[PDB]
Amino acid sequence: ESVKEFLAKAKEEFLKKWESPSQNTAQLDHFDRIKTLGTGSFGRVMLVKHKETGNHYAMKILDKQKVVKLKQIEHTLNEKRILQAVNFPFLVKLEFSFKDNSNLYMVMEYVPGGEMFSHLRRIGRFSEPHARFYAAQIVLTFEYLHSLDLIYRDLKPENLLIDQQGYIQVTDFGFAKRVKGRTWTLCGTPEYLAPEIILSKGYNKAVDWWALGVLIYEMAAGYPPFFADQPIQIYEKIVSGKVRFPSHFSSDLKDLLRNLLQVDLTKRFGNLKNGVNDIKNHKWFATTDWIAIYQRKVEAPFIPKFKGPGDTSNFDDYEEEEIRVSINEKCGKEFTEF
Ligand SMILES: NC(=O)c1ccc(C(=O)O)cc1
Repeated sequence: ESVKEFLAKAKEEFLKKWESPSQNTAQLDHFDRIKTLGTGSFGRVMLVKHKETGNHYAMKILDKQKVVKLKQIEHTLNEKRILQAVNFPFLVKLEFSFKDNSNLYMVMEYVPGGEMFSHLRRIGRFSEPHARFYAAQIVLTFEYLHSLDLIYRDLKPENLLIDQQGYIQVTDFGFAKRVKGRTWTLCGTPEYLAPEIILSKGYNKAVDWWALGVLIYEMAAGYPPFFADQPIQIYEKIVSGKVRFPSHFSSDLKDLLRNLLQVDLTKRFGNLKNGVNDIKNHKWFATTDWIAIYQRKVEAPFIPKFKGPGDTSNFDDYEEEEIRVSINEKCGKEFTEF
């Protein structure tokens, strides 16, 4: 009942913000630009500093014309409407949002420890306790999101940032969607796609639990389970129903992963009658105190090394490009609700 009442309140609070979203809560000239932290085909993330408060933020800047051309309109509206409505310890917080003639802006908390991916690749692989600490945070986060009828759809090591306490913050809601039944869009990253996405089926929240299986495997092995040189080869391995486990994996880990990496979505852990509890009660998680993780009372496996809230040393170097704002409004109609 404690969990039921927690999730009921969580849904109430989400729905109030979902139905009446915040809009236009800052503007670009309130910020100084510091450094580009990441870049893609239609957007970038920039470390910025608020000129009045001195606080640092990660500002995601999306070019409206490129969002339209790459068919990401609905996805970008999803991302902002969801982010302004959610609240969970392991989700990066949206602090402000706004738009101008050229761009959409989501001003997020800055997480200076960098991507889990960087740390994983530095050290090679995580021990099972270390992987389990991060995995438990994802389990709770998906329990939260799924209870709100949200599917995340972009789990991968690059999207898990490590905070100043060594805990995970999930970023990038670009593929997240409120889905009460099924959905159909081809999205994600190849190594993490569930078979039913590859096969163009109407799919549901079970794809997130598949992706958790991939993530746990990659954390504990150092490489993902369906690895191959080209996407088509990855996809063939994903749909095959076969996975090879390193001998160093524990039997408990292998058993959990066989149940998460279950090709038949109707037999996949997280999607059975007991829902998330088949995962939370699995022997691989027997040492996990779920409440203590939620309350951030567990000592983390490591604290990232950084000098302060403005340190960018855990992120990498990109060409610094202009944030140009056209004299004419672009795509105003498409982004009216942002
Ligand atoms: N909230 C952040 O600190 C944050 C940092 C980097 C990125 C990226 O490179 O996409 C995203 C978010």
